[PDB]
Amino acid sequence: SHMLGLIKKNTLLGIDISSTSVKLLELSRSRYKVEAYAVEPLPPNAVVEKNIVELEGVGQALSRVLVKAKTNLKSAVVAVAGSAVITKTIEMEAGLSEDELENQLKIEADQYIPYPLEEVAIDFEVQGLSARNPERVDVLLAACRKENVEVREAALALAGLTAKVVDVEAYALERSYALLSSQLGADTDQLTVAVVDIGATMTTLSVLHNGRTIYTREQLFGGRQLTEEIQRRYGLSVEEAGLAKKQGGLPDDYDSEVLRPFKDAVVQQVSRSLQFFFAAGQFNDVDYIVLAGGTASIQDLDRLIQQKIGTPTLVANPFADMALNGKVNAGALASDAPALMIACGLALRSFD
Amino acid sequence: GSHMLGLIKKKANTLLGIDISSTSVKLLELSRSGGRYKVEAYAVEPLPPNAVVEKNIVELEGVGQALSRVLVKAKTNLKSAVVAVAGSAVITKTIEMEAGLSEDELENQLKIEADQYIPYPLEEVAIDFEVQGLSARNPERVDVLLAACRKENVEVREAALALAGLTAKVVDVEAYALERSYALLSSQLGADTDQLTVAVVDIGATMTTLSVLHNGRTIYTREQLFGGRQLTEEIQRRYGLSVEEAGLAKKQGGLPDDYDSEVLRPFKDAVVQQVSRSLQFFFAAGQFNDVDYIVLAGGTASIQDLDRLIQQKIGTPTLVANPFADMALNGKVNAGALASDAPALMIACGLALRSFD
Ligand SMILES: Nc1ncnc2c1ncn2[C@@H]1O[C@H](COP(=O)(O)OP(=O)(O)NP(=O)(O)O)[C@@H](O)[C@H]1O
Ligand SMILES: Nc1ncnc2c1ncn2[C@@H]1O[C@H](COP(=O)(O)OP(=O)(O)NP(=O)(O)O)[C@@H](O)[C@H]1O
Ligand SMILES: [Mg+2]
Ligand SMILES: [Mg+2]
Repeated sequence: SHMLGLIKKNTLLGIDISSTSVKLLELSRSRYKVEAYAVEPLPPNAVVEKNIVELEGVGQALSRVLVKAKTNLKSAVVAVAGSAVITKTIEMEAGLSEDELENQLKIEADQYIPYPLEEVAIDFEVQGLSARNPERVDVLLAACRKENVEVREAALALAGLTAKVVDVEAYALERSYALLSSQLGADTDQLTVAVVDIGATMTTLSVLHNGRTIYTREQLFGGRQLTEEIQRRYGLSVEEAGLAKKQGGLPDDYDSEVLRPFKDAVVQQVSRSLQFFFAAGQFNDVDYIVLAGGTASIQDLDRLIQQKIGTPTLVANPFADMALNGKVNAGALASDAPALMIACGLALRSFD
Repeated sequence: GSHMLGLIKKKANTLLGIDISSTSVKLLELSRSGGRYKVEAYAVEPLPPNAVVEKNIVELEGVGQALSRVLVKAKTNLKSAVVAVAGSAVITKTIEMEAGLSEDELENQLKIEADQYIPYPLEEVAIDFEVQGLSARNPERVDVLLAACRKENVEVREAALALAGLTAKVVDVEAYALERSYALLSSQLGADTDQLTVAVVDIGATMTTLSVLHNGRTIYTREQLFGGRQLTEEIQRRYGLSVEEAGLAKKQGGLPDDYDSEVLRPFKDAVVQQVSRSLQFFFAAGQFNDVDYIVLAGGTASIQDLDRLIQQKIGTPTLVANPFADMALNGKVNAGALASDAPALMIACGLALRSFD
């Protein structure tokens, strides 16, 4: 049987399918090491909200991120939104094997989960015997619609990839966030930290106390508001405008007429997100603010946010202590670091 | 399977590192938070004599209780553990098999055809394998790495763990565990473990093991019936002490003055002579003509200023193994006792380090 470990000699790809891009990350373990990484832009309306709509379009883009990454791995960990997952702890009969529970859960899930039985993808974990009654066990349940799973399974299939693990995004963030312990000066158990993930069309506040998420809020603020003022003012395309953010080269009036106002729009948004959280719970302050997402790469945006809020702020970098494959561009990776938090957390799932 | 789902927050649970040897049983529990490790629990429970002869468990009930007793001394709630068999118990061989066969299909055939590729009889073999890839000689066949041992070596350790309420999730090999713990010595060695070529000398009670480690991998292994019991036996005889008495005075001291010149010094030289021959055996065997470092392991490596002697007499930089140098410690863990037992826990640590690789 599989008690044997006579041979010392598995890693999975971290694939984050977003609305504007597909991100791939490969990790190894000894100390961690980045074997490969790539980001491939998506066609518009290919992924609306957190749902894949144009099936074949995502597949092609998924196929293109593989060649750009240039890897031989073919299994991957993908993530669904936490909004699609229902988590609850129920009581079931004791003395049942995991196979028996799984079967009964295929039969009787509709009673515990709001989704219609046909459409339920359920996951469970026996916590242990109920303290009250030795006849019953406490069973943790996490379920989502099979639609969320199958569409990602099919989308990965178009690139010859297989979904080894269907993870949840909030959990993957926690895993990669734990790698930030070095940069904060204490292990994350000590701290309550507000992670601000500033994407292209969405900004997310995630408060993590001792490593576990207590708060999540989302707003329609993002980096696309920055691009579209670049497109508009300078007559550049979506592709051209995006590079000008990284590469620069925009005329002198860029800072004062476009970038500085957007920074203020970021600061005001981060400020508003934090105020929503304070008035919604027991917490009166946060220890740190961690900027994540592509828009977090804006020069000295961390310093400005630190000023206007008064809370310690840093740009997320899960690859700070990691080693790098020679074929991985160290400069490119550093600039895309705060956008790879989710992709990093999915890749960290491989070692469990 | 149908569960391709990772919707529930995995525990990512660790395992106990249990090193069952001929004279003692050692336990170690590890965790990690940042880049720094932490010793959650550890205890050592001595074994009855003739309970484990050579690398074989002989008294099943006797081993289990000492195993069960260590748990309590360590005071841990973990019930799953990693145990290790000796590399001398493992046959390693690379064979060619039909291509296009699944992992499941190959294992089924390997259970029947085990006898053909392995020295052991069909009924008494525990076989492990890994597909490497297409064979170079013939692209129609695949290379499969085999590692196998006698089923008895595994089963008695599983049953012995069961009697203490423990489960052997992983049956490891002692040499691999040594490699994992040896990596932690990067700080003390003044160089990365990936670069250096190091001869690790594990001086036990009844067994001495030489392991040459180049870039992290084992290339050489030689064993001798030389050990620290030779020192303990001389203490028993000359001063009328018991095995327990002799062992305690070995560490704590307080014996009469003639002990150094007539007992301790001759044994020290006997240690140096032993290490000398092993390295000479190794240089006159393989391609290597010299090594960068010598790492002393086993409780006998705790002998005061023994490290300098071996270092001076051989002419190679030498260090006493301590895998808990950079590690953090649980409050319930004796920081002083661990230090004195540090070099003896190389194998037990590597068994616990199995979870973090
Ligand atoms: N160096 C940079 N400076 C400023 N902005 C950048 C930089 N690099 C990337 N961006 C912006 O970062 C955004 C992409 O962030 P990313 O986190 O990948 O979004 P997303 O989470 O994939 N999409 P969504 O969450 O659906 O809105 C793009 O709009 C870019 O404009
Ligand atoms: N302070 C000390 N100084 C010198 N020797 C010591 C000291 N403390 C313990 N020892 C001895 O170091 C020896 C090493 O023990 P250890 O290597 O754990 O035994 P073992 O390897 O389990 N048995 P074997 O399989 O025969 O090697 C023990 O026999 C102790 O007698
Ligand atoms: Mg995002
Ligand atoms: Mg030993």
